[PDB]
Parts: sequence; C-alpha cells; structure tokens
Amino acid sequence: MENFQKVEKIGEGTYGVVYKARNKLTGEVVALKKIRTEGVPSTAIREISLLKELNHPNIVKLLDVIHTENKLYLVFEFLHQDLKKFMDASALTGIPLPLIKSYLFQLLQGLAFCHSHRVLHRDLKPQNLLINTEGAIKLADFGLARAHEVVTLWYRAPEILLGCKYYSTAVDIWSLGCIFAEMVTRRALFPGDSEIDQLFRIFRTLGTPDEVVWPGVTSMPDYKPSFPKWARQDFSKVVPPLDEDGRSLLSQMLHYDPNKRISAKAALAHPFFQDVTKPVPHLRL
Ligand SMILES: CCCC(=O)Nc1n[nH]c2cc(-c3ccc(O)cc3)c(-c3ccccc3)cc12
Repeated sequence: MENFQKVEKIGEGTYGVVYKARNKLTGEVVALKKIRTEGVPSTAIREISLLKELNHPNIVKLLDVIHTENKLYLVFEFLHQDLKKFMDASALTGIPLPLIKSYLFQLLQGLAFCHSHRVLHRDLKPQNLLINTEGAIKLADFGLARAHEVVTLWYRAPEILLGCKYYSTAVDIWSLGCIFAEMVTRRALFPGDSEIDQLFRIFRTLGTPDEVVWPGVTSMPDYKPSFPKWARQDFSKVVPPLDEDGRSLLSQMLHYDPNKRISAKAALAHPFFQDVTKPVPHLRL
C-alpha cells in the first residue's frame, strides 16, 4: 500500500509475512501482514471484517483491512516483543511467578471475550503472544485460522490431534495450559516433532486416555485401539516449583475431555488468581 513504508521484517506468520511499517498520513508504526491466488474469496472478507469489531485490551488491534489489486493487507497495532523471545531472555532466572500469573489472567480475559462471541484462536503459541512495557499481554493471529516453515504442534489440543473436525473453545484452554507450564518450567511441556510424537508425549505425561477419563475417545476419527497404554504422572513431577493452586488450575486446563476442561470464565475465578497483581516486565529493546 501507497501510505506505508517497510522498516524491517517482524517475522513469518501463518498467512504470509509480517512487517514493521511506518504510516505517511499519521506517522504511526504498525505491523503489516501481506496475506498469501485467484481473486480473493468474499466469505473471508466478511470473517476478517468481523474481527475489526472484536476489540479487547488483550487482543492485538486490527487497525485496518486493505484489499487492493487482488492482494490483502492486514494492518495491526505494533508491540515491541513476543513471549517466545521474552521466555528466551528469561531462561537464566525465569519469568517471576507474579508476572507469569498476570500474563495468564489477562490471556484468560482475552479468551473469555473471544469465546463469548463464538471466536476461537485455534493456534495459540508464545510466537503470537505480544508484550509491551506496561505489563500487558495480547492475543495475535486471531480469527485468521477460520478465514514453507514448519508449523509447531507443541500447543495442539488432543481432540484436534485425534481428528475432531468441530473444535470447541476448549482447544484454546489446552494451548494456554501448555504455555503456562512452559512459563513456569522454562521448557516446552510437549515438544512433539510429528502428530504421533506430539500425541505420544501427551500420553506419556497425562496417561493414555481411555473411556474412563474421556467418554467417546475410542470412537474418535484418528484414535487407534493399538495406541500404547501409559500411566499418568503426578503434576508435582510435571511442573515444579508451581504451587498447589497453580498445579490444580493447570490440571483443569489440561483435562482430556474438552467438556470437563475448565472455561476461560471459571479459570478467572480460580484461587490461583487471589493474589493477582500487574508487574511490569524488564524487557530489552
Ligand atoms: C519486535 C516486534 C515484535 C512483534 O512481533 N510485534 C508485533 N506487533 N504487532 C504484531 C502483530 C502480529 C500479528 C500478525 C498477524 C495477526 O493476524 C495479528 C497480529 C505479529 C505476529 C507476527 C508473526 C506471527 C504472529 C504474530 C507480531 C506483532
């Protein structure tokens, strides 16, 4: 677009490249996403235009939608750091628990809002979690999933992996749970490098799901009665040194059955959020 100048490449998103851009009329700094051809579908235009009205302080603001000369451009608010880089810069000492807790609470607020409007993230990950100097964390890449680097499977819910074509809101809760454990331990919970490896890593840690813990699991599209039977591991061995309230909350976000899995609304009422404060991060720019 004529009104923008590329300053640098922010990264490579799911639907094309993302650039740091300066506006000419405003002088504002923005995140510009060049989307993906035939002539661009109408259905995708409406789904994207619905996202402009889906505003919350914990959702990266879609400033403008630009469709010009059979190419789509998504203009987003710019944030200085992503959670993947922040976790990398906090590897030596680890993100302090008060800050981990505030980030989780705000992300849950973000999720509770999307889920109230029947909007799923589908691909929550540190990469698409953005942070500012004020202590705010925001959800990015939202609603894009509905409308050749390797895609991370680490945060994928088991029902998606088991072939469920109709994801519920619970997939976002599973993804956020994995991020939470990772923020605590400074290591990915389930670093799978293939769908079966990803699934098998979940099975080794939380036990192989059977009809007992997940009614209707054996009838799922990709479920094989031939899967190995692993016994569950206690959460104290999974996430040390997260306290009992954190472990109990994480456990509820990581429930196999999406119906038994905690909502973003009920999670905000969990005793873990009794002593929630808003610390500011120490970020280097
Ligand atoms: C050093 C720059 C740190 C950074 O990534 N900043 C970003 N500011 N704003 C941003 C907005 C987005 C974004 C991309 C697609 C969407 O549909 C929504 C948002 C991204 C972003 C880029 C790649 C993958 C995921 C998110 C990064 C930033």
